[PDB]
Amino acid sequence: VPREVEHFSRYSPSPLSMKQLLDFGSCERTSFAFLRQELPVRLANILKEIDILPTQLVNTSSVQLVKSWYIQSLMDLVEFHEKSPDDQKALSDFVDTLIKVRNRHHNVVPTMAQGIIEYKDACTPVTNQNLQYFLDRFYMNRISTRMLMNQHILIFSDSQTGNPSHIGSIDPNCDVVAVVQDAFECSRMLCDQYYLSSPELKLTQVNGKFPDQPIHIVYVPSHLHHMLFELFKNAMRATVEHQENQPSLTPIEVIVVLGKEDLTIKISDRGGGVPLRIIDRLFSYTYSTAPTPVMAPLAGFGYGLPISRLYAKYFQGDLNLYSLSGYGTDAIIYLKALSSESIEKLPVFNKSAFKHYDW
Amino acid sequence: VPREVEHFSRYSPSPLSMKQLLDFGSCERTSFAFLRQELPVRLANILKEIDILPTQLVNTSSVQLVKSWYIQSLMDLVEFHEKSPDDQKALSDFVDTLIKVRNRHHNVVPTMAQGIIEYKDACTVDPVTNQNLQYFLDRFYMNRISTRMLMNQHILIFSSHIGSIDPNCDVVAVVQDAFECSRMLCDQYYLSSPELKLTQVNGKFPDQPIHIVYVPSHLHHMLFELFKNAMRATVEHQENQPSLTPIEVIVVLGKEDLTIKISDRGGGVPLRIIDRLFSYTYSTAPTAPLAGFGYGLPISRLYAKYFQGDLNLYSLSGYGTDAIIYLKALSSESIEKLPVFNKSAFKHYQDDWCI
Ligand SMILES: Nc1ncnc2c1ncn2[C@@H]1O[C@H](COP(=O)(O)OP(=O)(O)O)[C@@H](O)[C@H]1O
Ligand SMILES: Nc1ncnc2c1ncn2[C@@H]1O[C@H](COP(=O)(O)OP(=O)(O)O)[C@@H](O)[C@H]1O
Ligand SMILES: [Mg+2]
Ligand SMILES: [Mg+2]
Repeated sequence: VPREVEHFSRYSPSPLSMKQLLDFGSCERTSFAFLRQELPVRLANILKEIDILPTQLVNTSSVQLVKSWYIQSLMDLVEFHEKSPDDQKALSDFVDTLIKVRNRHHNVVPTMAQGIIEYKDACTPVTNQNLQYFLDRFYMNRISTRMLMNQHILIFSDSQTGNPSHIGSIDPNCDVVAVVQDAFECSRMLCDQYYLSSPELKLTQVNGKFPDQPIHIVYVPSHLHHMLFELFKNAMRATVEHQENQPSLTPIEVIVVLGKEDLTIKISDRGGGVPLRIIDRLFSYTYSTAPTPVMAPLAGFGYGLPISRLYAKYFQGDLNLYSLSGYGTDAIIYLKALSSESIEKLPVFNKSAFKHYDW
Repeated sequence: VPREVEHFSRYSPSPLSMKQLLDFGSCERTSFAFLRQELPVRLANILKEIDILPTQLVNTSSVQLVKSWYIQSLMDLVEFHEKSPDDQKALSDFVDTLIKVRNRHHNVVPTMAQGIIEYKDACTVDPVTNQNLQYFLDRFYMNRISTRMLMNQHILIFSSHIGSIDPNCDVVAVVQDAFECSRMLCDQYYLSSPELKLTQVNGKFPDQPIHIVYVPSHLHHMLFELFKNAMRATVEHQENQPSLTPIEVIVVLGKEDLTIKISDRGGGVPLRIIDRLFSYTYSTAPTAPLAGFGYGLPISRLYAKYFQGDLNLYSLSGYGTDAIIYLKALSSESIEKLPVFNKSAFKHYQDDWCI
């Protein structure tokens, strides 16, 4: 294990709020001084956990690649530790470095998943509670490093400027309903290619906080779109498959509610539901009632739920599923409505994480 | 720490399924032999647990009462260990003893709740002690639910339904009844109440009435409490309105589960606060009103969990709330969920993500 990994893994990650991230964008030098230290810390924390995995998983070519990428990215970043933030060439080189790290890490999620599959096909995955624990942490860690680097790149690079209306990747006036409708349409296009029919959307909105106004919050619309798209793929598959005997499809019903503290989105289907017994299983990485695909897939890799939940929890939200077996399912996303309360939820490698590994 | 309590606490509770209770309910000697052993075991297990509680709690006159009642009952029941199952008189006497016990235990829940209120009002309670008090009270009340269930069944059978078990519990009729009980209370107190909009779906046997094996009084309790809650939230959030949004309920029978969802538009609850709702004591009402005691949610969820179902609440803050009960549909899977005083419970009485 390189000395740099051992060192930087001694620190805890420092979580930021969305409010603070929205302020990257209101000093380059301060964001450089922070990130040059924080990205190594977060890479080093997760690399210590990678080292603890089962030998037969850690030795897959896929995990060895992710480890080699993470270690290179840490080194790339530690090379900036001697530079002055007043050094304008250093700042420029730093943006180019984050662009290289971002491009290098582009296929981390699939690569890790692939390794997880080889392991499964050769040894164990859904009944291994340490692997479930690891993957929530690893993938949350990836969400958080990609969020921080992208914020710096999209505000400070010459060439990658993101949506002119966003601050980095954050929309300070995120049109929640419009994101719902867009993710619904994305899901619908895929569902049509699998079934030649898809349910319609019936949507209702309640602005409890500012009555009769458009619902907006400060949010990262790519993360919100991901959660909704995944829950809609699941609702559409459930609905079509359960109603294949019927002349028409029940709509998917969505309600979006803005209250004082929370933004809540409930997605209700008449897709026949799930036994309460298996609800927890559903949020297990790789768990799916569909065959694992080889390769435009609607279902079967078993990532939609646990990953969508990570996105909701990342800024102190949550995602829950309540089902009525024999009828249908309610999926519910909760997001904090205040940017000052939307604080990164980060894994830390410490005694208590290590130990993790009457009625 | 009497001897008999230490002795019987060494056994672990023997959980029964609802099917067992039907099958042994449709031989009095067998029930007698079973219960004169099993009741002392359950009483001794919870007694040993009472002893682990904080001193200022255990020494309230309330907890001292409960402890003397439970000890006295264990002793009354241990006295039948010297009698014969084939003995018709001992059989009669045992039923009478179970009636005494039931009478003696009649005020256990308010006496325990009184003990807790006193302690929390009087004493500083650190986070960990509070957590332990929740864990203890869930276990203590579950243990009472279970002993009352066993003793009632022997009393009703030996002194259509099999004791307190209905083998064709008309789920919807219990819903309607629990709704009307709540409604009467609501009308009397707020002068108005929401209507019920009820839907049912038999996924297991389409278009047939929904019946499972259940204990209707337990189902009634859970529904009555959840409806009180939904009615108060509706009326209070809609206090400036010409009329009230109904409370909508759907009853669904699937293969493994019976599910009942109760939906209100009484304004919801922030996610922050949802877990706190289930704390014994916790109420947004001041100290007849529908609310105040802060027992509806935790106690309903014990009834639900007792035979391996569950009770969950999810809310859209600013809009309204859904409460959901899940019951097992198969009587063989409806098995008592019982606390046991073992080294793992003991450890439970005794950070990897950043804050
Ligand atoms: N709305 C729903 N209705 C019924 N079953 C669902 C629903 N959402 C998810 N599921 C079940 O949970 C499983 C896992 O979902 P997910 O993690 O999205 O993986 P995948 O879609 O690849 O199966 C699904 O395969 C399905 O069995
Ligand atoms: N349907 C609901 N809508 C809004 N708040 C609710 C609802 N159900 C319960 N609550 C909150 O949970 C609290 C506790 O409920 P409970 O444990 O039933 O005690 P109590 O009814 O005596 O307050 C209530 O005081 C209320 O604040
Ligand atoms: Mg999916
Ligand atoms: Mg109540």
